[PDB]
Amino acid sequence: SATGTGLVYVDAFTRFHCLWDASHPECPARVSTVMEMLETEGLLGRCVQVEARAVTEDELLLVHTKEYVELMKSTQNMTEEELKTLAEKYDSVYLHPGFFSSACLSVGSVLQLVDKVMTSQLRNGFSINRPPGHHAQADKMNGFCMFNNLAIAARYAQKRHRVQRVLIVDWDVHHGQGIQYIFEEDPSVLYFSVHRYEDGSFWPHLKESDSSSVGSGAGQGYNINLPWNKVGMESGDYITAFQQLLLPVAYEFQPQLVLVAAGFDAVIGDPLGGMQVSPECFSILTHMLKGVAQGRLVLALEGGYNLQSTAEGVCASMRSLLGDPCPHLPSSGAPCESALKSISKTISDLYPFWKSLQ
Ligand SMILES: CC(C)[C@H](C(=O)Nc1ccc(C(=O)NO)cc1)c1ccccc1
Ligand SMILES: [K+]
Ligand SMILES: [K+]
Ligand SMILES: [Zn+2]
Repeated sequence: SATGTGLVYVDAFTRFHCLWDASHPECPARVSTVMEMLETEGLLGRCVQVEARAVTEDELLLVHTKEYVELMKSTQNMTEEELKTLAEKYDSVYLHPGFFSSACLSVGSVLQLVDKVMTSQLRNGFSINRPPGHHAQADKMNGFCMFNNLAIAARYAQKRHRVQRVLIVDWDVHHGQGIQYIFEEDPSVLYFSVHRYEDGSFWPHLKESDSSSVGSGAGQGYNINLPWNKVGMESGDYITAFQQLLLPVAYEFQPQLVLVAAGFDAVIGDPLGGMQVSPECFSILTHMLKGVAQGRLVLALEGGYNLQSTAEGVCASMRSLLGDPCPHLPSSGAPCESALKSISKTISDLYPFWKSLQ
């Protein structure tokens, strides 16, 4: 219904895994545990089940090159040896005979929710999809990603639904450099990423993940990086960043759709992220994004590798999508010194482009 929260999940999302590393963190259990907890918590039944669809070539070509799409399509017929040889041409990816099919459904799941939200058939929605997308680039896989789910969804919203301005909020612990690159010169898609950085020590080790990368050309000012340079950030660090930096800019930008790269590798317990964000924080962060774009908010799963922590973070976000009052958080909400240093530096780099920051 018009006030409902959509949810997309298909079994195909479990039908690929790393053939040569049984301990690989990006695994089918990521999504099945999310679905099991959504059901256990009674949240799944409160959502509107939305069918997935496979992305089309023309939709992929909004972001990706024809040669790359064709190469990825050809992986469905490769032997394990051929898949490994190709995967090793990229940074931090594996391949599997079912990867391409699942990746196409992963993109399409987001597009389905964009359709329902933009036409007011639903208020908001969440795709419980893998593979993730935010590292994928125009002509290459990267960081467990084949196709850039949210970058495609943003250009799709603009082409099909005629949206003028899209905000992408990326709270995964990693920098979505793929999204940054795709929209580098584009003022119609504002990209905000908060991520572990540690002066480049943390993957993907890019100079352009620092706050000095503000976009270029017509896009100058429309790329905002908030790099953390110490581990152990908590809910108060994220909430403060949203209150001091993201919300003022978002209201000035006046987006017509908000897409969230909803990774949960910053949650306490993640084996890679190094952060200490409570899952309940994501109820608050989700709530803080519902006040722009008429609440037209679509979350899509990115990273998050502790099965329980990621499922808890998804559930906390879903409670806010469904309109349940936010929980009290035990901490005061005050940030640590390192977080404040990062927030202040990002504001210093972005102030020449946002009246709300001056
Ligand atoms: C070697 C290490 C640097 C690498 C790695 O951590 N990659 C990586 C990339 C993206 C995300 C993510 O969640 N992005 O949003 C998470 C992890 C890796 C590769 C294979 C098996 C384990 C670890
Ligand atoms: K991020
Ligand atoms: K941009
Ligand atoms: Zn991540």
